[PDB]
Amino acid sequence: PSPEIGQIVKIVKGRDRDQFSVIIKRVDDRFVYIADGDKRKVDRAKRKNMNHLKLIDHISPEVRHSFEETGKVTNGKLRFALKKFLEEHADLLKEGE
Repeated sequence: PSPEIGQIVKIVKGRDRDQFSVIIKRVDDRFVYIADGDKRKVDRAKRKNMNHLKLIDHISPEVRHSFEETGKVTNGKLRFALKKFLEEHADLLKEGE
């Protein structure tokens, strides 16, 4: 599948390995930029090779809308997009420490 703006990823390799993030820009199917609005704010968005990310089947239409209409997204909107993902999977994640 082709990485999408607003799509959740799990980071496979990098500083924030094993954390969740959001794709906010796509160069192509090989390189994207990620940010989570928290550990990595939009002003520090990071170019990633897709080999170092796992695409998750969750896409935020609100993040996509913000980019489509204005070319940017707020940190808080990214945090909320990730929160909705976490809510859906809370029972999978609740034993995390």
